Amino acid sequence: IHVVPKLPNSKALLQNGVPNILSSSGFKTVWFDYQRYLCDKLTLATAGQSLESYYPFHILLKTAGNPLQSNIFNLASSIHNNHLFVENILPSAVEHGTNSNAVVKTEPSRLFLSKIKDSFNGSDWEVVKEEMIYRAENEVLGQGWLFLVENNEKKLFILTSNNNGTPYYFPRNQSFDLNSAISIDEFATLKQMKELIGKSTKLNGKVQDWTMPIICVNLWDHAYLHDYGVGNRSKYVKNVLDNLNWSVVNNRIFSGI
RNA sequence: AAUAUGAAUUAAUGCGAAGUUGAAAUACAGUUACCGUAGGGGAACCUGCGGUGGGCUUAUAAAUAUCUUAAAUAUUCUUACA
Ligand SMILES: [K+]
Ligand SMILES: [K+]
Ligand SMILES: [K+]
Ligand SMILES: [Mg+2]
Ligand SMILES: [Mg+2]
Ligand SMILES: [Mg+2]
Ligand SMILES: [Mg+2]
Ligand SMILES: [Mg+2]
Ligand SMILES: [Mg+2]
Ligand SMILES: [Mg+2]
Repeated sequence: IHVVPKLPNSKALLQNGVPNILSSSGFKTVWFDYQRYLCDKLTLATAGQSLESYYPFHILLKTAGNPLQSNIFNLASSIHNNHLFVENILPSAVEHGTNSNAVVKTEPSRLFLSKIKDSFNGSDWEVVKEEMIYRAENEVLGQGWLFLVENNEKKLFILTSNNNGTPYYFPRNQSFDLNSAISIDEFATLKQMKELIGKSTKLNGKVQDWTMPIICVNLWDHAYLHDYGVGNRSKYVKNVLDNLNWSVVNNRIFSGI
């Protein structure tokens, strides 16, 4: 059985929500309700099978290449992504419930701001945030996820997913919406991706992708509607990126010590 | 008539030494042995008929074998997680 993880300072979260982003009702929808909804569906889908003993991140990797397990993949991807989003927007990862700590001033580290300049042609963090808000509004028509990811070449770049798209495995990033029209450049990217997946010799037709997320923003209606409303998702993404917990985001960047 | 004794006369058998004529039995003993019975032969034995195993249970291949996430996941784990 997959159970909803306990969050630090949960009593505060159920009373005052997440300050500057979500209210108490908004956080109950995104985490206490939706995370319960996802975990229960995952348990029903995976109970009695070998996947029941694996964590959601491992389930999505195991099932990423199986077309008829997409339902399990979607549930595992959503569960992992939601706790990636709830973790970097959380007031404090440490449990100051008995310490009553009200001073958590987290700021981008030097390694993060050095990789931002290197990967974005000298752009500042503030400018990159504006590009992230723009990318979300023009690339994610409906539900999806906004990620700041790091690849095998030490370069930070921006990835957007439609519905439950994993950042780890490029064949399942779901960054192109094929319901609408696509340019020849987008079709080239899809055609090149298909060729890479066909070069793999494995009988499971799986490739190696070492991309890892650094920041996760939930773009689903379960996270913003109640507090911002239809059409105000760009005001929601702005608040999230301005109130990130950088103790978690800094720890996601590999240092090598 | 019985019992006992001796008895002309006559039958069976044991042991002892010790050669002779064969080689019947014990191994598939060189023809499986033996049981009952009959006939035959210097001698053991041979032959016929049925029976027995205390002789053959001593018994030992015409072969062909299959698909799900090989791993950022199993393989590690030291009373921890829950
Ligand atoms: K004889
Ligand atoms: K006889
Ligand atoms: K006879
Ligand atoms: Mg003779
Ligand atoms: Mg003889
Ligand atoms: Mg004989
Ligand atoms: Mg004769
Ligand atoms: Mg006979
Ligand atoms: Mg004999
Ligand atoms: Mg015998």
